[PDB]
Amino acid sequence: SGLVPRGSHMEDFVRQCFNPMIVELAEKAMKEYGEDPKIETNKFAATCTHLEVCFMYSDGGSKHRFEIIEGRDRIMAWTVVNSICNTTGVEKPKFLPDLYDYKENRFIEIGVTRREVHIYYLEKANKIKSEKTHIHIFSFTGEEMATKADYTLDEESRARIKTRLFTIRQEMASRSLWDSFRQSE
Ligand SMILES: COc1cc(CCNC(=O)c2nc(-c3ccccc3F)[nH]c(=O)c2O)ccn1
Ligand SMILES: [Mn+2]
Ligand SMILES: [Mn+2]
Repeated sequence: SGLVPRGSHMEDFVRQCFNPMIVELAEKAMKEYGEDPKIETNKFAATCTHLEVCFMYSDGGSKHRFEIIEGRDRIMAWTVVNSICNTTGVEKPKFLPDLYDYKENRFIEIGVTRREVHIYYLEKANKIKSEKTHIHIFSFTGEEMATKADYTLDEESRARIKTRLFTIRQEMASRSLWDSFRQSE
């Protein structure tokens, strides 16, 4: 119990802000990549936020529309990706995406930003390069930006995500945690 703390204000906020299972998946995703949520608390909240947005995103639309890639361990996620590619014929993406759209026949990369959605997508579009994987960026301010202006979901489903994102921002600010969270990206 030396360099590893017993608790943090951000960690306690993450646990009361997000559903317990979302917190567990974020802990597993971080520990799989050698990161401890008890110290890097800003990344802990961001992974939780990205997880919840991904699950809300898949909750929009029909029952069998989306195959959820995020939230699984790396090996299982790449296994499902291989099955989707070897079933639909879609090219294997270089980087692990977040979802697959059975309706649109494309993988989706979900992004949640604390800057303008313009820089983030411009980053993610240049990282994945492949103009076949769909990109959908959400901001804590309420904007969004998707590939070919195709926002996939209904307006109501996307507005729910933007509303939740702004609520997380307000809850952090009332705890004086937002500025360090914003400056961490
Ligand atoms: C540093 O890299 C990782 C990766 C993992 C597991 C897989 N995570 C992603 O693939 C994935 N990650 C992120 C994100 C990463 C760090 C901070 C805030 C984020 F929002 N955004 C995505 O959009 C996104 O898809 C856990 C911790 N750190
Ligand atoms: Mn991901
Ligand atoms: Mn993502």
